[PDB]
Amino acid sequence: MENFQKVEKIGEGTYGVVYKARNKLTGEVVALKKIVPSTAIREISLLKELNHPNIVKLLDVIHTENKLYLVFEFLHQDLKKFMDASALTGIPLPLIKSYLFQLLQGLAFCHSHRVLHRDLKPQNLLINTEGAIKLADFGLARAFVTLWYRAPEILLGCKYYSTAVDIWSLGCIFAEMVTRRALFPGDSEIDQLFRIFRTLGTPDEVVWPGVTSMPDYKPSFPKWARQDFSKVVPPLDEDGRSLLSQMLHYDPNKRISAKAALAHPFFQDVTKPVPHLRL
Ligand SMILES: CC(C)c1cc(-c2cc(N3C[C@H](O)[C@@H](O)C3)ccc2O)nc(N)n1
Repeated sequence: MENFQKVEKIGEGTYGVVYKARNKLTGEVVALKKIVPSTAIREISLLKELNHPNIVKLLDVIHTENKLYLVFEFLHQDLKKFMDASALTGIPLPLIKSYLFQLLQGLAFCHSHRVLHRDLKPQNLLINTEGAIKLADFGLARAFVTLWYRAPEILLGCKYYSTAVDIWSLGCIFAEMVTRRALFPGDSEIDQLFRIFRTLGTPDEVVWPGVTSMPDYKPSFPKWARQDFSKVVPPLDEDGRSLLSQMLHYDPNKRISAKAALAHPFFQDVTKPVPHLRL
């Protein structure tokens, strides 16, 4: 640890405080993460091999007296700040398409390695000036406040959810980049659920087999009618609405996978434009 010097507080975290720091020896700039069980130790220790260009690289792990530290590669900005910095004009679709494309590449990689992020949000999606976007905090959930990106199966008490939960979160985020407003802004677990129901229609056995046998499912749930999808993410084109719709399928097994998503017609004319940041 005494191989670092804190440049400045960058942001609080789910499990700890995050710091920008310079490796007193290599002078390199890194993102320090201050977080114990050996399982967690092994668990996060495995992540180090989980390398991909769209996954924020985990440089090292430093466990000292209960004090666990995670060294990560540093990027200058998250997607929440980027979205706010552009709220008035909104992100140019080409960039939205490229970002969603790269994120699907990163999810495809983790998922194949039987890994899930479990908690995707604008805050754990970092960007650089080059036009690339990466996934941060992958694998941390299994090792150990917003519900806006939480998949419905999770909210329904299912304790054995699949990689599909990440896809749902990404779909939610995709909608958010297009509308400049969060798709399902819940302020409680049930409120989160009712907002999903209000937009996608209260699920039943027809669109989601086994849905009613689920843990927190209640027959007393109000019955909201599904809303024509074109009122949800306008003016996203039909290819986009098509892809988004499959990412938001109720039935986790039906919900489109990252790999399949990477071949949707929506990405046919995808590119890699550079955004404009002000560091
Ligand atoms: C826009 C602002 C939020 C930000 C975040 C980061 C930044 C953020 C993270 N995090 C910490 C969380 O656990 C994970 O969800 C993302 C990691 C490295 C960073 O450089 N770097 C810069 N320059 N600016």
